[PDB]
Parts: sequence; C-alpha cells; structure tokens
Amino acid sequence: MGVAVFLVYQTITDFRDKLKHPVMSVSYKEVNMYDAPGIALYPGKARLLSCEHHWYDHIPPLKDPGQPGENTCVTQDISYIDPYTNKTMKHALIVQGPRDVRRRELVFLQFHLNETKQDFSAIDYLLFSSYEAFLKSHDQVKFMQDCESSFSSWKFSGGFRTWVKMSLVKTKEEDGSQSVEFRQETSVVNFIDRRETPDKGDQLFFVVFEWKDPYIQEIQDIITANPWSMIALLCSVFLVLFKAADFAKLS
Amino acid sequence: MGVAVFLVYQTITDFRDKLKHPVMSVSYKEVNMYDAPGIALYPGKARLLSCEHHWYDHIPPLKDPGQPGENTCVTQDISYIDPYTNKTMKHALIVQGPRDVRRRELVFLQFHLNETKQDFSAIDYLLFSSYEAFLKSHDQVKFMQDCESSFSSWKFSGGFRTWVKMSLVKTKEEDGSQSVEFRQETSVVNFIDRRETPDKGDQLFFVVFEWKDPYIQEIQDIITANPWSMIALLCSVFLVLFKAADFAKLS
Amino acid sequence: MGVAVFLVYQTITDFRDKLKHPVMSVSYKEVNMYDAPGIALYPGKARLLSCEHHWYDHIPPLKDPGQPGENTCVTQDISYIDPYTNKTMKHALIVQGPRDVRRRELVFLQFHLNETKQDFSAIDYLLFSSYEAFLKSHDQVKFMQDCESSFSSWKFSGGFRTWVKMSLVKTKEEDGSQSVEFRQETSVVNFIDRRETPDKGDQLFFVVFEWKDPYIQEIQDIITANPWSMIALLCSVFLVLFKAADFAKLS
Repeated sequence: MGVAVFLVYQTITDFRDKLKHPVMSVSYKEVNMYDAPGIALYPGKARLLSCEHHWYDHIPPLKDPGQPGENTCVTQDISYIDPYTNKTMKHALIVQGPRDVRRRELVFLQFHLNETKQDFSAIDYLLFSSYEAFLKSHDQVKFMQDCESSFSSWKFSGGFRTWVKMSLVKTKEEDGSQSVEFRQETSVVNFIDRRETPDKGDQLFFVVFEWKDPYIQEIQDIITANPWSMIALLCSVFLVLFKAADFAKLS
Repeated sequence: MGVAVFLVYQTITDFRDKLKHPVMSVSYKEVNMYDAPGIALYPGKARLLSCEHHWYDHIPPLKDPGQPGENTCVTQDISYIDPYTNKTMKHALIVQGPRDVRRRELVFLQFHLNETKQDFSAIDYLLFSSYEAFLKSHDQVKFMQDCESSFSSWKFSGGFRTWVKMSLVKTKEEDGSQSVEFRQETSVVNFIDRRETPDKGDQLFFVVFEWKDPYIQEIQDIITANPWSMIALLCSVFLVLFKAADFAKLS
Repeated sequence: MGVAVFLVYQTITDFRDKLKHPVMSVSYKEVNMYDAPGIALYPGKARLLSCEHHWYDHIPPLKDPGQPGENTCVTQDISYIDPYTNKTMKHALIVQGPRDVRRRELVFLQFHLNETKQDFSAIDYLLFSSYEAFLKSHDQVKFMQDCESSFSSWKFSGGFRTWVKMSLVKTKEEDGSQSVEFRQETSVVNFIDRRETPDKGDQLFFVVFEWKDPYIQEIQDIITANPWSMIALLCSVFLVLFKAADFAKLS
C-alpha cells in the first residue's frame, strides 16, 4: 500500500513536471518556387536608381554609377505613419522579392543619397512574408502598421554592397495558428570609388537580396506526456498489487 | 517465456539508449526591466571621449569628432593581469550596460587615438552578466580573471560604428547550477571623415550597445525516461504472461 | 467495450502523430587536436603574397605589404571545371586549415590583386572537412565537384581583413550516414592604406582563419515512440477491462 502511494505520488509529480514545459522539435520542407516576399526600404532623402533581377546570370554586368534608369522592379511607394508613436511620419518604398531559388535570383538595387548633415548614413529596411497578400487584399495600410509592430527592421550599411541572404522559418504554435519569421545573414563588400568621381563625396548604396537555401525550417513544440498512459500504468500497478495481496492471502 | 525475455531485453536496451543521451528543450520569458550588465573594454592607447545613454531618444545627436567631454557613464578603470599567461599585464575599462528594454535604451561610446605603428584599428571588448556583482561584492579582481577565462572576447572594427545588439541566453544544467551566456550580432555603418577631413589621419571609433528583444531564452536538458515506468511495464507484462499461462493450464 | 475502442482510437492516433515527425537532440564533445581541414580559394588574377601560421602567438608581427615571399603554407593550386554549367572553367587554390585548438592556431593570408574592371572586388572561398582526404585518396578531382555542389561558398570583402572564426557541426542522420557542415562568423577590421599611399590604388586583401571553440556540436534526431510500449499498454488495458467484466459477472 505504501509502495502504491509512493509510486502514484512520484508519477503525478513527474506528470506535472512534464506538463509544465513541453519539448521542441525541428523539421525541414523543400519548396519548388519560393513565395515572393516584399522588401520594404525607407528611401527618406535617397532616390532609387535601378532595381534589377538576375534570375540565372552568375555575374551582374558592369554598371555605370551616378545615373538613373533600368527600373524593372515591382515597386509600390506610399507615405505612411508610424503606429509606434502615431505622431511621426514614416515613408517607405515596397518591392517584390526574389522568387525562384533553384536558379539564383538576386534583386540588385542602386541607391544614391544626396548630401546630408548626418555623420553615419544608412537606409533602414524591413521584410514581410508575402507581397501578393499586401497588394490585393483589403486594408493593407494598417497591415504595414501591424507588420512593422511585429517584424523587426535592421538598416544596411551605406557606402558598399550588403549581400543579404535571407531565409524563412515557420514555427507551428499549438493554439491553431502559424507564425512566420525571417532570418538573414549579410555580407558586406567594399566598393572601389575611384571610377566614379568622389570629390562630391555623395554616398552611393547597393543592396542584393537572395534566397539562402530552398529548404525552410519548420519548428513544432511537442507535449511529451498524456493522462491516458499514466492512468493505465497506475491502474496496472493497482491490479498487480491486488494480485500480490491475493497471493499473500492464499499463503 | 522467450517472448518475455526478448521483450525485457529490448526494453532494457531502449532504456539504456534513452539514459545515455538526454533531449534538450527551449523556453522563453519576459522581463520588465533588464538587469544592468557590464561591458568590459580594452582601450589600450585610445582614451575615450563621450559615453552617453539614450533612454528612448532614437538618434544620437551629431558628435563633433575628436573633442572630449560629456561623460555621463558609470565607468571604472583599473590595471589588470592576464591569467592565461600570468606574465602579461593587460588593462581594461569597465562600464555599465543598458537597462530599459521597452524604451530600448542604447549606450553610445566614442574613442580617439593618435596614429601608431599597429597597422590596424581595433579594440577588443568582453561582456559579463551584471555590473553590481563586479562592483559591490568582495574579491572581484579575481572575478575579472575567471570571467575572462570563461567568457569570449571579440574586437570591434576601428573607423566606423559597430551597432551591437545583444541578448542573454540562460541554460539550466541539471547539476544544481545555472549558466549565462551572451549572444550578439553586430551591424557596421560606415562613417564619413569629410567633416573633420584632417591631415593627421587619426582613427576614431564608435560603438553602440543595445538589447535585441525583451525575451530571454531558457534551455534545459530533460531526461526522456524514468525507471519506474519501465519497471511497472515489465511487471505488467510478467503478470499478463502469467495469466496467459494460467489460462493455458486451465485449457 | 466502447471505452476500449475509444482508448485504442486515441492511442493509435497519438502513435501516428509521434511517428510522422520525430524529435531532435543536441550534444557536445571535446577534441584534443582538431583534424587539419581544407580551405578552398578562387584567387583568379590575385596571386597571393604570404601564407603564415600563428600556432600560439596572440599578435601577428608588423608586416610590410606589397611584396611576395614567406610562403610557409601547405598549398595545392589546380585548374578545375564547374559541374553546375559544365562549360565554365574555374581555377581554385587549396590550403590546409589550422590544427591546434588549445593554443588557437590562426592562419594568416595576404592577397594582392591588380586593378580590375569589376566595380566590387572580392575573393570567393569554400571549406571542406579535411585536407588529407583531398590529397591522398583516389579520384578527389571529382571530390572537389562533390564538395562544391554540397558545401556553400561565401566571398570575403576586398580591402580589409575578414577575421573568420569557423566551427564544425556534425549531425548524424538515421539512415546509416553522418553529415559535417561548417558554421562561421566573420569579423572585419578596417585596413589602413596610409603606410604605402600609392597612386595606383591596387587592392590588398587579408584573411585570418581560426577555430572558435574546441567543442564540436553533435545533433541527433530521436524517434519518440516505439510499438512495444503502446502494444503492451493496450494489452494491459484490455486485460483490466476483462477483469472488470469478470467482476460485473460476479456481481
């Protein structure tokens, strides 16, 4: 009897320990064509020059800095308002990201910034999951607000390329909903300004966005214990101790 | 009987496999106000100019390059000794970290040094868990030594800002103790020299420390199996096979 | 009877849910001496100047750039062919990595590149597991193609140092094989050109490779459920329900 009560006490405490915190598992999934995200860039003073997509070409052809044109980009720019303060004005320009990963597709963005007083020049940017959901559905102006309140924005360095290789992670929370977040790693490459005339000193920006790997990481949180197993086990131990008592009575 | 012995062999092998290596789980938690950490710096010859804390103001006001002043930073500088070799004398400068996470308080630092024969510009730094533990408690001079031998130090570049976003990860080892480590990612933004445009070419540094997200990740290693469940299951299989043998005898 | 059928329904559904996706666990391991790995380089037109190993010296001695010599490096330079397109010929350079981890040996490389038409100067590089596997075993010319179609190559910026701290992550899949992949984070330090100050403006590169920590992270995917436990549990529940039926008959 004392053995039974100690066993049931330890079992119930173990079940409490198991239920108070779950376990986490990871998984991967391959996509034939990535859903094209949207990269949000705050031009601010800066003016775009050329947004180009390189679907399969290994090398970007040699360019001529300082001139606009060659805009083959799906762009949508509307002035907005920051919901974090609601009294400040934020302005953005939205583009469509790289689609196919099998053939490396990189979007190449040239940015020229006019002369400014600020010592450290950089342009902020932000990424959200998909572009078509922001383009067509209703009430997406507030979608930008909640996306920026949820997603995080990190500015890229102003002066040289920041080759951005992004990735997608889908965590499956158990309350009937899904969460998507973007993980990216950047690679800065110094640029030679000798070809351009740097006597003016006006900063020129360059950004390249790419898909790191076709696979997307899926993370699931698993509950490790169920009441049915414990109740069956304790019933079995009760039965076996009853059988032992019956044997002792037979003795 | 043979079924019983094979089942017990398989179960004991499974239990040994479960016991030899555990399974990890992750957890998060919110904090109202982060504990003020400490940032350890090794300026060398680079005497600093201005350490300022920006509780909510988004942007540091433009800083005149070179001229000192505006020290609103809790700092202390004491010459130390390296425990790794014990014959090399190294000096460190210690500051307190940012605290306000909801207002994302950031610390702004600056450095200046006359040109030397180092051929490069970089200042090493190191982070430990808290400042009040280094200040008030007894025998913290050796706390520097064992924290340095435990923590890892990475130098920041010299000539442009290195925006550091740090987060604290707490892993709960099972032997009645706890471990704290810092995970950080840096962001470098180029700095324009044309403002001062001097002929001396003296290096100027800029560092910004910040908290990434309020969430603290907790990692615990959980053992997947316990002997009580396995012993109860083997007792149950013994009982059911005994009942089958009794039924066969009745037959 | 209905209780039994619903319980087995829930049990079989839970077992299917456990079977479809397993759980993942992580582990660490110390090594007395890391195996010497191999670093792949694609200099192209940039003939290197000096490859040096700093077995224990914390500090690299002051150098005089612009002139070749002092090649104390285990190098193997060959011309290859890209299997991705199979009509492109690319040249590679192969060196051995650092070995000593307790003394944290670091490898120093200097590259000089003549002025090029490309507006952004960078040298791509790739990492594979070991050097003696490429050098001594048979048909490793195709091992280069295998590794470059398997491993990922990331270019380093040209003009300033890119201090690379690599680490080895060894995951072991369940179908009788293991996977080794390298995770690295770079640390760029600005390089001062005031020492030479030429009017040619030719590029100079510097790379330093070093092990991050002696620990090797090992990842195993663990199956969480096995048929023996659930079949024994359902047999036990069937037996106890049969006992309940016998008791009801007795009543």
